[PDB]
Amino acid sequence: EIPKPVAPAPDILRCAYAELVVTDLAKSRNFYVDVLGLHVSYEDENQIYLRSFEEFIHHNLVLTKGPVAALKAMAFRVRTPEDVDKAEAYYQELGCRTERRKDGFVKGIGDALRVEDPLGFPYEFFFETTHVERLHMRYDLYSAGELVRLDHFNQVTPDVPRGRKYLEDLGFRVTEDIQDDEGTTYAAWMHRKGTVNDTALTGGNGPRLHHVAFSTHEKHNIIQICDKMGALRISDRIERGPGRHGVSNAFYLYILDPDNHRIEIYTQDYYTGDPDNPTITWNVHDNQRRDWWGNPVVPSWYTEASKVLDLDGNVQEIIERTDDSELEVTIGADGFSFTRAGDEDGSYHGQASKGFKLG
Amino acid sequence: EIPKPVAPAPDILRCAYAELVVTDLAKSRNFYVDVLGLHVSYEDENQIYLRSFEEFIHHNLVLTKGPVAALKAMAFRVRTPEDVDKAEAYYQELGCRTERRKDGFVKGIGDALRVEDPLGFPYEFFFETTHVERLHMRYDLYSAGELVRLDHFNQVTPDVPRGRKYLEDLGFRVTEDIQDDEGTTYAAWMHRKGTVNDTALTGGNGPRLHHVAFSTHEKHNIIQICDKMGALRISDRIERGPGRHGVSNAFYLYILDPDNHRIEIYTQDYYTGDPDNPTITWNVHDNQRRDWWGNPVVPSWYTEASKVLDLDGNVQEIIERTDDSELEVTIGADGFSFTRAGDEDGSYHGQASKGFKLG
Amino acid sequence: EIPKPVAPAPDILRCAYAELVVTDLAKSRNFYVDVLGLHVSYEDENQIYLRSFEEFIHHNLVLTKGPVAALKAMAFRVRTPEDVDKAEAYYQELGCRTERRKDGFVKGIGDALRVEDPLGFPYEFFFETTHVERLHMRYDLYSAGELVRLDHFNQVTPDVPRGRKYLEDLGFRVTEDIQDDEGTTYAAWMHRKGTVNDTALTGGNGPRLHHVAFSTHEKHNIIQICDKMGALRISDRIERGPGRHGVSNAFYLYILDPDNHRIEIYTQDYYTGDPDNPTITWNVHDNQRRDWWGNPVVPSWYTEASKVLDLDGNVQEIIERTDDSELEVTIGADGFSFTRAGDEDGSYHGQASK
Amino acid sequence: EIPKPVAPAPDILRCAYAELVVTDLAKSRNFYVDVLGLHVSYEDENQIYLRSFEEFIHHNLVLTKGPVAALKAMAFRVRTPEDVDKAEAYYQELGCRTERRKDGFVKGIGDALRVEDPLGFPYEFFFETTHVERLHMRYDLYSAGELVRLDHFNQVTPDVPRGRKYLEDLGFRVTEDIQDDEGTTYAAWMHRKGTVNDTALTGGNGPRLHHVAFSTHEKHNIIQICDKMGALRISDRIERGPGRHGVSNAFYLYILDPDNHRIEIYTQDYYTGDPDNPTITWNVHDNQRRDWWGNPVVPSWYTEASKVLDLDGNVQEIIERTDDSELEVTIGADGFSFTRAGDEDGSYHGQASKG
Ligand SMILES: O=S(=O)(O)c1ccc(O)c(O)c1
Ligand SMILES: [Ca+2]
Ligand SMILES: [Cl-]
Ligand SMILES: [Cl-]
Ligand SMILES: [Cl-]
Ligand SMILES: [Fe+2]
Ligand SMILES: [Fe+2]
Ligand SMILES: [Fe+2]
Ligand SMILES: [Fe+2]
Repeated sequence: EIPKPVAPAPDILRCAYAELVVTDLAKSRNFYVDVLGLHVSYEDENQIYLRSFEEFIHHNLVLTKGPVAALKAMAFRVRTPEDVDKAEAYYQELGCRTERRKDGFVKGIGDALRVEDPLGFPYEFFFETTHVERLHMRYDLYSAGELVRLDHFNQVTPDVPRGRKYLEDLGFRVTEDIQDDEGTTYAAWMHRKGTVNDTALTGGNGPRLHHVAFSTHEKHNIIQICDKMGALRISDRIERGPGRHGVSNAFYLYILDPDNHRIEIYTQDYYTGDPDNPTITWNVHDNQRRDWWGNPVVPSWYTEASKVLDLDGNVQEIIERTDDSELEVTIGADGFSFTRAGDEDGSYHGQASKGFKLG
Repeated sequence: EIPKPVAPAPDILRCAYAELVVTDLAKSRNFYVDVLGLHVSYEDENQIYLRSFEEFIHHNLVLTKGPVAALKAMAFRVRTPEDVDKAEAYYQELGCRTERRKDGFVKGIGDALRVEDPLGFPYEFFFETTHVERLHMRYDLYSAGELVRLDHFNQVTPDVPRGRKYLEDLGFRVTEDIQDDEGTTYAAWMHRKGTVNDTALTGGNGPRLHHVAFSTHEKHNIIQICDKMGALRISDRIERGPGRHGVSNAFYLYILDPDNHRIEIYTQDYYTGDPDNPTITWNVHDNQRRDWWGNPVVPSWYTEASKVLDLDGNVQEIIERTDDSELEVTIGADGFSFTRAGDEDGSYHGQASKGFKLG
Repeated sequence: EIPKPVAPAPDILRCAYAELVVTDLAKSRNFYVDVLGLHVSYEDENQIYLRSFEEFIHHNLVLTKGPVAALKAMAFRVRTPEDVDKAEAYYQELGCRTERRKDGFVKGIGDALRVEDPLGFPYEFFFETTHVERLHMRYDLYSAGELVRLDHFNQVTPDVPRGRKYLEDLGFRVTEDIQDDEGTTYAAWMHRKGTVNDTALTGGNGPRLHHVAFSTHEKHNIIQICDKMGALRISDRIERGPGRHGVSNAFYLYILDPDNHRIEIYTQDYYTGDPDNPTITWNVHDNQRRDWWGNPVVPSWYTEASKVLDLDGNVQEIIERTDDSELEVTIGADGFSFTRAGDEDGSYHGQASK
Repeated sequence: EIPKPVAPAPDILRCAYAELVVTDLAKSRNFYVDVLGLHVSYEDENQIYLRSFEEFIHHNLVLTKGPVAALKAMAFRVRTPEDVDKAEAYYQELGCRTERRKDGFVKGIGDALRVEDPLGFPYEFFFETTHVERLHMRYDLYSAGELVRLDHFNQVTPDVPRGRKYLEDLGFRVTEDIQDDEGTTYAAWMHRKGTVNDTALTGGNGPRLHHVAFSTHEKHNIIQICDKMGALRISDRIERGPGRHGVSNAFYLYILDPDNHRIEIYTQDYYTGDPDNPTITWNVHDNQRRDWWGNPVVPSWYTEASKVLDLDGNVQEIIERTDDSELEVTIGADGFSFTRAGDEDGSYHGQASKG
């Protein structure tokens, strides 16, 4: 159990950026800039700094060339410079390794703290960042698939309640989760900025990074990304979707970058900023919980995720989940799901929905 | 081979309506009216007559109570009253059974000819029909999922080239097809009204009716149908999609009515009215041909289809396809598909795309 | 200037609901329910309580039958029950008239404070509210024009800087404003919940309520409201739009209810939650500031607005703006606007655009 | 009245392309290619050949550098090569001037007939055309404002009934029109391809070209064109809209190219292909007939339109309309319009709607 510090939690505003290590900078650039249309704030032979259409901070995504593709940092912006000091004291009380750089780890960020958190994830906290031209009315640049914001991260961790408790102490509030009747938790979503999530926990072997999510304005923008990937003959990099989520109610798509980092495209979740925002718990066997239309969840969604680094740049050792597997209990040979609770019509046993089993 | 008659073909305008036999009229009404929003032109204890938002003829769909669910007629409107006489002479020359009713088979249709066509399908040709209020600007009635037109039919038949030649002689032009490199045709689409299709042939045991298709204005309307089916907890009646087609380039969805009659919702195909419109042939192993995003085609899409009736109302006997099966050659045991021609990366051997196999 | 209380400001979450007095309850019901598709949370012969598709608090709009159409209260939800006590102490220190009802003024709200604020507006602060079924996935009920959230209020007041400073003291942060080179402020927008606004000030004679805004998911939903109004042959109740705003970047529409209360439909403004969110100032003569496409702003949009009531239910007296008029300086006889600053081509003099 | 030929009318498929004379080819290129995103089929120092996203024929728009901006030809494609013969005989019987070129007037068109028609318009009829890559699934190229098809032309002509009869004999069917209670016709729309129009007649001084219209897939595509024009700070080239039409029920926008040639962007009209398609007639004083939302029609929309050329490349003389003016009777000093027929409330006297 991760203790609650006496030291006050930093006031976290929102997810702000991720630094992903990539193996081939030019191929990664082709994906994030030419395919997805993100906007370059800075680049050189070592790194590409990218932002979304409506962002004013320096970036939402740093692509860093390195030997092993991995998450290097998931960064949250805090409310004041003083909250970076609060972050440092807080994680020091937790007994985590921390590293503080007054002039930042990446360009366009100032005073920053990186930590190996209690779940093995490299978190960054910062306030100071270089402002850039906010492109929100640059309709001369707007693409048919425009990514307009960074919305959230999603983390794979073996023990969801243990991680949830720690994130609650840090000020994140649970919006939705997935459980079964025998009391196992499979996933939880939690926020600071008044949307369904800023980070989320997916049960699985970890620490691994499940995905980073960007939003679009409208559903047709997500459709266009799919259409464009078809035209580029890279439909094999469309992992899952598009669909409507149960959890979050957002329209969604999952795609894979050249190093298999998973990117979610997302729109039209709901407001969660009231403190008594009603929590929603889904049964793991409800076949509308992940895709509201009942479409099957592709097995790689449950099995594959990115390595994460420690503060030395080495890959974090993975710890196996011992709680039940969502894949197994829903779409594996022993699994089951339902459309209507208690109704055998529209229920699936030992296979996925829509007539498929696991390949 | 079906000979070309000496008698002139009737001048066919478009697909106009289908008559489906249903087993429980109230259950079927709930699907087509309460779920899908079609507009009631007339109903009684035996039939429901339904039209789309932009239609001015009496109906696009007749639901007729009967003991065995089946297609009873697919009806095409012809250009003049005299074209019904032409139809009669044409099909008589083909040696087909025909039935002529000066005052119609169904309400709101006048002088009509029904025929057991050379592929065993019940076709109707008519000109005369009762005009009704055209609801195309009745935005006070417009549904978030509104079906705006009848678009096409799709027929399952064992020998696609045989049927294709007959429909070409009747004046339908093939817009797209699916073939392999060994002389097999798996499917063809053909039109009169200047869209991708008015009827289509899908290879398989037949005669059976694969689907009837209605159009929407925009892609979000199709999304809404899915969303509504989730809210009604009938997502199990979403068979396949939503997607982007390769063939037709339309955005699409397939759903199943209470008797398992398949309905396609469709939007934003392209203009085909020029007489040298380029015919697009897809290779059967191209994994973007049916779903442009490479999502797998659900096996029921290839195996399941509705019975069709003869003019006496008895079910037509099924003739087995002996040509190769699209299912088997793409997703079955010895199947193959590709993302990029000649690339092993993104190819699938003996399974479907996206991590699935046949149940 | 309105002094800052020593008493701590209540922690305001967001705009939550408006109580509008209407003269014919059935006619108003037809507009808000049958035309606009809002969801009934309670109704009787005197009041209709309505909410948007994604709401979980009891209501976003209360229609109350009364003799004179007016705004009766514009209500903000606060973070905790103790914030209602804070609001009471705060407005008492401002010297404002206050009324506290521990069981609420309207159904589905608990302990609530109403105040005649320093600008003459009836504000309510509350925490307690009856939760209802959140309809956000009830796509069986979803309209082609569905209104999904309450987004903001917009207030007409004569001195925008005076009101702005007062709202900033209450914790609202300015996101955008309209000024000229002479130093006049014509309008400001300000927020708590991390969108472009929860309330906004339009320079003019006040206190009057300019509009209440609801959001949709997508731009086609706004189109559909216009299309429906054409089908119902009430297109004369479309006042302005649909358009793209300059300020806020939102897609918008303004329509008029049966008592001439103005309702905005709005979608797709941007995130403002960071405390150093860059503030945008437009020049009043920029013809893309209000409608990005340069469509003219109809004079009624500048001149017409709803009465507001005091705590006794009487109409608040109005104070005339003495600062320059946006209408006069842009589309009046001596006004002007530009498409490109410094270019006579695409400029309009003594005249609106187009 | 224009007589009906004994000679059979050509089978016309659809509107196919327009040739527009422009004064500065580079400025026009910037508008049609960089702003609007049309696809270049061919270009040189004198001409740009452009097509829409879903087209397979060579082009939908030819921009031809010349000294006077004008319509040079509005072209319709016919069903067979023999229909170009039929067209030639038909217009010859009408007593119209004709010119036929076996190798075309512009690149990518083969055997083609141009005529000075009975209303003074330069029509082309052709079958043969060079097929190009259909870009309908090139979503790697797709713009947020993508123009997907050529939809129609709209012609300004002084006597609408006279022109209507002639187009009906030529095989166009009237889908919608605007009349009043005193026997005046102000406008008519007419088709071959099964949409609301392929060409249309707008009452006014003519011959002039009112506009050329291109389709989008969705309404948001039209909104994006407006948004982009705002970002480019050329919102003054937005003339009217966006809106919903009464006539046609399409979502629409009107913009102005660098020589003031008017382009409509259009989507989601309805199917008209049945021969008994119900004709819809609006009253000229109905304020929802042109913009369904009641937004006012700016006077320039009524007064301004492009010159057209004869077969020698000279500007056609303009004949004045003597029938009542739609502008005057609706928004002029003595004009009138209504929201609800018979209701004084929401009516407008001697001014336009919405203030
Ligand atoms: O017309 S404005 O662009 O000034 C504008 C922007 C945001 C609003 O909410 C508003 O009502 C007005
Ligand atoms: Ca082969
Ligand atoms: Cl999910
Ligand atoms: Cl398909
Ligand atoms: Cl119009
Ligand atoms: Fe996610
Ligand atoms: Fe189909
Ligand atoms: Fe507003
Ligand atoms: Fe037009």
